[PDB]
Amino acid sequence: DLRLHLLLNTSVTCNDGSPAGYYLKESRGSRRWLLFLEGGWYCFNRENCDSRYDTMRRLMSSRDWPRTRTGTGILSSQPEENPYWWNANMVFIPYCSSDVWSGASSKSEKNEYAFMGALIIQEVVRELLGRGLSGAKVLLLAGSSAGGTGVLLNVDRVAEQLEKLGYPAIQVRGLADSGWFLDNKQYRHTDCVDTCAPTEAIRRGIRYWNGVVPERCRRQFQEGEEWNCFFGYKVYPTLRSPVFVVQWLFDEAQLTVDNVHLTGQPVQEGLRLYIQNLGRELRHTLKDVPASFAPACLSHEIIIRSHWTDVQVKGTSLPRALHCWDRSLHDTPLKGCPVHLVDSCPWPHCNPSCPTGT
Ligand SMILES: *[C@@H]1O[C@H](CO)[C@@H](O)[C@H](O)[C@H]1NC(C)=O
Ligand SMILES: O=C1CC[C@@H]2Cc3ccccc3N12
Repeated sequence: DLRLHLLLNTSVTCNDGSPAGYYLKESRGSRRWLLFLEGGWYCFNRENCDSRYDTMRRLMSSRDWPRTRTGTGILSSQPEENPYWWNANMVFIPYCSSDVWSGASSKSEKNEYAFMGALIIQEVVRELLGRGLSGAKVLLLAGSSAGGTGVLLNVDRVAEQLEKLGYPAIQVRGLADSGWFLDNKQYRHTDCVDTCAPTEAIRRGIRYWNGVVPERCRRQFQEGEEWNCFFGYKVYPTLRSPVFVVQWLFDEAQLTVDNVHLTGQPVQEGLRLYIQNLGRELRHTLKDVPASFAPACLSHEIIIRSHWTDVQVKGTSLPRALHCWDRSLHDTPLKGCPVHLVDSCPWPHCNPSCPTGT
């Protein structure tokens, strides 16, 4: 159980102006800190944000947040469920800014909603320093789905923040789960009334949120093209902090934005080739990502699932791969302790350890 703390700086808010916050479970005499970013899509204009406020309000507001949450998967404190970091200080940061953790805009006369995801992360880090983060040796910024993309957008800013605050000894690293998306062609193509492909949706989102992206990526793509930095394979090479990338080869959210709706009906040749080419393109974008875990499964998110230990690539689980990553970052590859684990087989569930969906 992680306990809720609403941000003392009440200028840093969820979409509706309620204070943002974080759930914390301390582990004294651990110098490891895990800050996890929740996911859950985004909204990018007044109408679809209003709709999200009606039926996904916990993703836009802290008014109804429970005072505790149970840590699961990598946020679990039992070794049985979390072989990797069970003894770490655990932080769960609710996603209530609907901006892929990129926003830096307050609710005001001109803005019905606040989009402060980038400032929320910075304020959580700042307020944690007085609760023991000042003594940290590693801060792993992790996240799933939109939170995984949020890791990529924010990990170097957390590193810069701690350096400017006087804590250059804290090693900041990133763990991006299910946030590595492709701006590929859709299987069936809509224009953009709502139908809005992620590239166009993000482009409008950045203007609506006052979204911010990592500085080196911003300098490459420049004014008007920042939406590019929301795509993992474009932003990752600009990053300096070590980042472990977890991505299903056949991610369900990727297939959704590709207008692929798998029906149980038989898969025709056109769709078969589309799905196989998606897996191949994902694999290709991970070729030069040394720390990665990419199983050939049709699924979405891994790291806060209670059975996240079950999936294996080439016989190595994700908790083991992350442990090997830890060893590789000690101050040359490790015998039998791999960190680059990308499936090569070409169809969902060709890996027998894939989640069953049960
Ligand atoms: C609260 O957060 C805002 C946004 O980051 C910042 O400008 C302001 O200085 C903060 N206030 C305090 C008292 O730290
Ligand atoms: O989070 C999510 C849900 C799936 C979409 C695709 C995408 C591209 C860039 C950033 C975020 C997201 N998506």
